[PDB]
Amino acid sequence: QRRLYDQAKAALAKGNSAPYMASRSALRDYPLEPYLAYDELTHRLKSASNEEVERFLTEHGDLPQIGWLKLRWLRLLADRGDWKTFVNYYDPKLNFTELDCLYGQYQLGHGQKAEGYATSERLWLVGKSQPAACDTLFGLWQGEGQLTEEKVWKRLKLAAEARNYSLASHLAQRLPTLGNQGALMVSVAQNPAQLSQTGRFSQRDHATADVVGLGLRRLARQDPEKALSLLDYYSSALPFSSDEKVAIAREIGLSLAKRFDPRALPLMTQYDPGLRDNTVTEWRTRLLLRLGRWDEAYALTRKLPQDLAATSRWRYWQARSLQLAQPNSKEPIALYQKLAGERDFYGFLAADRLSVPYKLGNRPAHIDPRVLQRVRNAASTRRAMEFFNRGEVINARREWYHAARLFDRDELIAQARLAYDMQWYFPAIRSISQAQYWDDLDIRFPMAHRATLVREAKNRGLHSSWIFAITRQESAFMSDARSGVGATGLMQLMPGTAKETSRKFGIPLASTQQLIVPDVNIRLGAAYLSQVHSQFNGNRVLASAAYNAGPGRVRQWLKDTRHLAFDVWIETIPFDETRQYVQNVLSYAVIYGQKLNAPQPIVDWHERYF
Ligand SMILES: *C(=O)[C@@H](C)O[C@@H]1[C@@H](NC(C)=O)[C@@H]2OC[C@@H](O2)[C@H]1O[C@@H]1O[C@H](CO)[C@@H](O)[C@H](O)[C@H]1NC(C)=O
Repeated sequence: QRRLYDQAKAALAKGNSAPYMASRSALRDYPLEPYLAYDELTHRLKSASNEEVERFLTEHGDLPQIGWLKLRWLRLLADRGDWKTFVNYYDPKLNFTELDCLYGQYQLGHGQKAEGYATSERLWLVGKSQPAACDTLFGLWQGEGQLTEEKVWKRLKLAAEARNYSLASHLAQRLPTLGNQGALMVSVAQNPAQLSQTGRFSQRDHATADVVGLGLRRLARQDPEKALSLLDYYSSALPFSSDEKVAIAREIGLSLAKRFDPRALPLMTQYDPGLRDNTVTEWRTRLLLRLGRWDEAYALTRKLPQDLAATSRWRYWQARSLQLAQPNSKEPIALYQKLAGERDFYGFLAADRLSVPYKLGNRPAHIDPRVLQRVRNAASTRRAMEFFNRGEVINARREWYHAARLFDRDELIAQARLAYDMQWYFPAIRSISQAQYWDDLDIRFPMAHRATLVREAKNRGLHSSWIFAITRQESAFMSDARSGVGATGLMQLMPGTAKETSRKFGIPLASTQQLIVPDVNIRLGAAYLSQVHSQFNGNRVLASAAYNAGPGRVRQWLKDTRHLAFDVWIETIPFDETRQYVQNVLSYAVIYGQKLNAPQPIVDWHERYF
């Protein structure tokens, strides 16, 4: 019928369970009933019998919030001494470090000393403060002779690496012999530039060596040139392990290569000649590309490990560095041909270099109504559906995403399809991407808000495919989206950005989250996108980067370029986050170009050189 399950929820949270227990034998086949049962038990969890709690975990263990129940209950079991029941339910894959520490205490008092020592050390060697449960465990562990000075040192190092200096200080204060070097590590980690005083860091011991290494690795981010000099001084003076040298050379090398300093190359080739560190390898090739050394880059692309050599990235650059190295050769044509015909950034680049059409290849998946039944029938789906029908979208979403953690490949797809058909564009993308079914472009590149995005595109003189693409990358059409920093809406405008474009364009001010309304957000984001578009001479490559990383950062990455090819520039963007953002947005815009019947090449003629 029309179940007023809200009475029970209104009574229970917060108050009493009288209407719930009246109704419990009425809402048998209501999908949300177990949320009521969950709260009724949770309010009285501290007096509930093991049996009743175990029964609830057996029969409703698929609920999203079951993890919070298991944590609250396992904590009580341990705090009462009921270790046999604790151990029967302790799951390490809940990733509650509080529980992991209790399990360690279990192990040390039930004859698993080797295992409890291993558990203890695993939780010791982190650079952050652990829960109170772990104090007890570190107590026992220390108590049994295990917390040696090396292990205190190793944790000091992690804590200082993590910038937890209060913890680092307390750990230096617990070193029987190395408290001098320990305070130095905290000092140097706070201000690694003191390493320039080479006479204060002269003592030939592992400890001082380790202090110096941490400092150089830190210094590398801010001032790699300075780090390199001091490395040049200290490498003949202190007894660095070869592991420590390699970790120092890595941070200095990468930080030098990110600012296009060819001093990186020799350093990178000595300390990782086998190409074992993928991040070093990619950045050596990147640097050779930025410096115009095509021969060396081609050579390098031929040695890549099989995981990098197989990416569309290094297949493209092998072909391109070759074509740039030997412009009269016919071998890049056949490498490009293998690669055009894929639907990704580098596939399109390859297509572009052969000047053949991009291959989209839209094929909706092939799911039998058999597999579709399982997922529409699933209790988790039924709950999500009933949650969605009432406005409870956070709950619906929480259901949908928790279901997917166990779903196989075929179901995930069926899941995706179901979400699509409800205008639940973001969940459908999440589902299908998790299935790794990339060829369903109907689902992965939806056309929400089509009339508004195209109107606002044409008023600002922007290609509409570009405004879809920015949108798609920014929020995947989750229209009420809010980021880890406060950017709101479809185009993820910050609140200062929105009021500053409103002013500039005489568009009406938005209440700082009236940005949630599509038609208001798209109007401001389009205007603002046109502002960065015109600020970089209509270049979408540069403007896309600006939108993600700010105009100042992009202007640093453009000096001193002269006649720098767009693909090299994209590839040598220092930040992984924005390299990918740019490649995505460009790629998406191509795809939206075909769906809007407004064809859009991966880059325009005027974008190919800056
Ligand atoms: C999924 O593939 C990831 C990498 O993409 C994110 C994702 N949200 C989170 C929290 O991971 C979701 O998919 C569409 C976007 O929402 C995407 O987030 C956006 O990431 C860019 C940087 O690449 C930020 O400028 C956006 O603010 C961020 N948006 C949100 C709502 O988190």
